[PDB]
Amino acid sequence: MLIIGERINGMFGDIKRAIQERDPAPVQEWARRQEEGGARALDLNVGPAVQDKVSAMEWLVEVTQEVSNLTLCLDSTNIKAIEAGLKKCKNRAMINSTNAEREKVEKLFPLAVEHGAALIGLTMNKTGIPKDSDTRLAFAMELVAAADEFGLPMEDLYIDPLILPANVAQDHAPEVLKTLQQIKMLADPAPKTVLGLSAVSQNCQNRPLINRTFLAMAMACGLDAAIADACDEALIETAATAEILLNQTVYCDSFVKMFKTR
Amino acid sequence: MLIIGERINGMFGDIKRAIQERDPAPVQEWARRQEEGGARALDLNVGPAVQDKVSAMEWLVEVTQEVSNLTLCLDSTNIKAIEAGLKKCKNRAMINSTNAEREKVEKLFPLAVEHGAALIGLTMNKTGIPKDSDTRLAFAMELVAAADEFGLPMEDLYIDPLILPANVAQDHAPEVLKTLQQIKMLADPAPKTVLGLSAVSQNCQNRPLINRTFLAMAMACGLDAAIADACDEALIETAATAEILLNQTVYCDSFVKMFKTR
Ligand SMILES: CN1c2c(nc(N)[nH]c2=O)NC[C@@H]1CNc1ccc(C(=O)N[C@@H](CCC(=O)O)C(=O)O)cc1
Ligand SMILES: CN1c2c(nc(N)[nH]c2=O)NC[C@@H]1CNc1ccc(C(=O)N[C@@H](CCC(=O)O)C(=O)O)cc1
Ligand SMILES: [Ca+2]
Ligand SMILES: [Ca+2]
Repeated sequence: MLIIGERINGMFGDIKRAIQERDPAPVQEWARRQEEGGARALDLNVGPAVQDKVSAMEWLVEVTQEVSNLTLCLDSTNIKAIEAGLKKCKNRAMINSTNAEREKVEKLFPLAVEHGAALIGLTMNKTGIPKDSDTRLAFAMELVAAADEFGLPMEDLYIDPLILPANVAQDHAPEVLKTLQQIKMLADPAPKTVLGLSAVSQNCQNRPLINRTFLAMAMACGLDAAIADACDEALIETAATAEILLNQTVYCDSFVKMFKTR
Repeated sequence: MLIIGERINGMFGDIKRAIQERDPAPVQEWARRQEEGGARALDLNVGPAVQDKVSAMEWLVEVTQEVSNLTLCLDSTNIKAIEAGLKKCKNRAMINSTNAEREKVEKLFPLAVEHGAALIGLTMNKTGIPKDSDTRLAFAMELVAAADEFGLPMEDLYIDPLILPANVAQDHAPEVLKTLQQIKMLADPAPKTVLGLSAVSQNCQNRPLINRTFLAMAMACGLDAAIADACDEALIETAATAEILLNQTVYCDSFVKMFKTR
């Protein structure tokens, strides 16, 4: 399980201000803390508030790699900002993301290959986020074929079925688990899977509990990565424990510690 | 998710003495505590220490139903003990258990049917516990066929893949999840599944964490019931959260309390 730190996101007040005032301190501190928690990748989202998003992404990249060697997950719907971020990246990167829309596929897949970066693909297109697992799977397969079409190693493709809040979109959770399981059954080399975990508990009571529980469930269905709260110790425990229960990581009494220091 | 209180088991020192001394207090207290925790079924195991296991099982049934209306899960390898127990039960019972051995099947399935009781079936026989999910599933299918043969409603059949410690039999864990998953399919009306959860963390560190992490993972694979620590609040939280994430129970802010007071 690859935990992709979610905190460096412009939606958060302290990050929005840091980006605006170009104050590296807050961002660099969240990079450190998240890595200390066990994250091995860092999601970098400038947010919708900042004016120049291209320049902002570049900045987030430069200030972050100054204090971290972790993989940078460039999170933005602005492809120009993504490209700009990649050109500044000193370490392996992740593109977050592309969807099944053909127009975006032919821009992001080649872009991912050009930079040897990982690519996150959402199971959806202009038509919207499908509920039924069969439809989500269909989009996933289109992404799979795309990885082969453009020469992207299947292992660098992370398919995201898009989890939603369990209190107002509850019927989506099981459809997500089913999609992940179907994707897990694909032949070698099979693609990977990811999820913006925290969305499952939006507006719910005891979000950490919901987050933990779903992470464990998702991992049982093949989940390989999760953009989530790397500073949530209980969550990190689950990640570590889940790997053990899937026999992905050999057991030892300090399995939690080993996960955070590997 | 049906939590079957595991605590009234002769292997525990206090229960062993209570049975040997015929002191109802310890047993009745544990019965009430487990129900309050959220259990809706109580496992009753006289343990190996007591000499007369048939009258010990009758006693457990007597002192327990005296204070509890909960379904009683008669846990014994001695069929005479199970029979004597069933005859003492005033409420519907559960039989734990029968394995896939034909000789055992033709005695227990008819016994469960006669008493209108639930029956637990272990995916194993005289050759032992199969590690590979293929063989676990093979025995699971025999049990399903036997239920049809003897007239046991498929919903009263709980198949147990038999989980083992994650520190010495770690490769069994993923096989158990796969088996549960394949069982979840088969054909409607599909049978139910159960597990002696606590075995997964035996002799491990951070046992509660390992238990609840696996419970969640198991539930995503269709687990229906679990013999476990109904007095472990964190375990109960996981069960309640898992039902929500599978859309088996409608979300509401106090879903945990609702699960417990259900
Ligand atoms: C849509 N999510 C997502 C993605 N990328 C992919 N590939 N998939 C996804 O599902 N990128 C962004 C987001 C994941 N990150 C996050 C980050 C924070 C919160 C969150 O819980 N935010 C708080 C904000 C609190 C504040 O404003 O101070 C919230 O309550 O909404 C959720 C998901
Ligand atoms: C084999 N388990 C089991 C079953 N029935 C079915 N169908 N399936 C199962 O896996 N019945 C009994 C047991 C379930 N109950 C339990 C009860 C206690 C512990 C446990 O953790 N015991 C302690 C011993 C504590 C003491 O002796 O004081 C241990 O660490 O071993 C595990 C499972
Ligand atoms: Ca996987
Ligand atoms: Ca089931």
